[PDB]
Amino acid sequence: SLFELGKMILQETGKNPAKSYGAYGCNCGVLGRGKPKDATDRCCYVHKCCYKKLTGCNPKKDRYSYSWKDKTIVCGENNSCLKELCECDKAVAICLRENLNTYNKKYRYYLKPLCKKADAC
Repeated sequence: SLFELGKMILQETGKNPAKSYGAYGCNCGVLGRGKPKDATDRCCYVHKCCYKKLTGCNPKKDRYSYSWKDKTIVCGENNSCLKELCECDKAVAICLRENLNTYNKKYRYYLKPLCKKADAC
C-alpha cells in the first residue's frame, strides 16, 4: 500500500517520499511508465513492473506488515500476494536509497508527457 511504501522509503532513503520521488522523472510518481531518465528512476520503472505481476491483491490499497529489524526492512506476510508485494516495495526503497548519489534534482517534477516511451515489462 502506499501507506507502507512511503514508510520504507522514508526509512531506507531518509527523505520525504512525496517531495523527493513523488514526481521525479519519467517513471516515478504519477500515472505513467515512461523511459527511465536516470537510475533513481528506473528504480521506479522496475517497481512498476513488479507491481503488475501481482494478482491476489491491490498494489496500492492492501496493507501488510513489515519490519524495521536492526536497520533492515523485513517482510513477514505469508499472504502470497501481500508478501510478494512487500518485497516489490522493499526492493525499490533500497534501489532508491542505493542510487541516491546519482539522484539529480532537476527532475524533481518533470513534464511527464515530454518523456521517452516505455519498454515492455
